Amino acid sequence: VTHEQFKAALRMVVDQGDPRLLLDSYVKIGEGSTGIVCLAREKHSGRQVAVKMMDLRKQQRRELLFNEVVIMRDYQHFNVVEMYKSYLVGEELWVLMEFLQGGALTDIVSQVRLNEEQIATVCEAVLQALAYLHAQGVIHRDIKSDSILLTLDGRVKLSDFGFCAQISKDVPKRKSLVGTPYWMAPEVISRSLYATEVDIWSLGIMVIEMVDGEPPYFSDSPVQAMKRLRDSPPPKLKNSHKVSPVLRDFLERMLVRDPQERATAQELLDHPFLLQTGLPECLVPLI
Ligand SMILES: CCN(CC)CCNC(=O)c1c(C)[nH]c(/C=C2\C(=O)Nc3ccc(F)cc32)c1C
Repeated sequence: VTHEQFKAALRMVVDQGDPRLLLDSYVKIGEGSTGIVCLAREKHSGRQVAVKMMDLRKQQRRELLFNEVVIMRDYQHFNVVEMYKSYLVGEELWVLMEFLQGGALTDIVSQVRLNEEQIATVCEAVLQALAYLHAQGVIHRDIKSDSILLTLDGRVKLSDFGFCAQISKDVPKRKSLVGTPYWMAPEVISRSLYATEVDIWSLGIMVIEMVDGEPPYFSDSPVQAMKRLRDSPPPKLKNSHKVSPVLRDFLERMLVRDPQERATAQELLDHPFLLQTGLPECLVPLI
């Protein structure tokens, strides 16, 4: 398929027109796997927006750009990023989304140590989003702290839908090597048939990010870390001695090699660890 044919197929999914003259105050706030994210402002309303800008020509797998629009188009939820509009702008896909002033969990975790109340609050929000998406047959495949954004008041929102898979009656499982190395489930790494369970493993690795500050094997190269995850018992918290038994139990139900024995999102929502959640306000001091 030529670039022009791909762009034409993608055009069927975006809103028509050129958005440029409707926006001002373009400021870059983040780089990404598929493109840049800029803060901007609408003229007619004055509303701040995040504008993700992605070049159709420079993608690992350009078909995944459809996911940058379709998932948020199809799926709305309290803990899922809201999309306003999308456009084709020259040779770029632009996706306009709610501005989340708290930024990404990654930049909190590298800077300040979350307590267990905060970890529980983050996990509960992410699990609500995942329980919902999983029930619609969406496998996120890129759960990690970078995918998690915070509102000003400490509301947690799932983002970064580019790697999503939408399963179906005819294709109920995927087999493709998709994810970010250190967070990928062993069954994805082994190119086994897999489904929504892979997100629960990745969430477990994110819990390790929140406790230790880094995923397991982070000092290894991505391929070496993947071989270790493929071949080893589940990875352990460096700071296992610092965490409550209940958090330990919660994590051990996520980092289970056997994908069928691994807890579902819905099951984790009923876990005693999440009785430790705080009000969204408990994350505001991180922002
Ligand atoms: C000193 C700078 N700080 C720590 C390094 C904060 C850096 N981070 C920031 O400013 C920041 C802010 C304020 N928002 C975002 C990202 C998004 C947003 O708002 N809506 C979205 C919708 C989708 C999406 F995929 C990303 C975003 C970042 C990276």
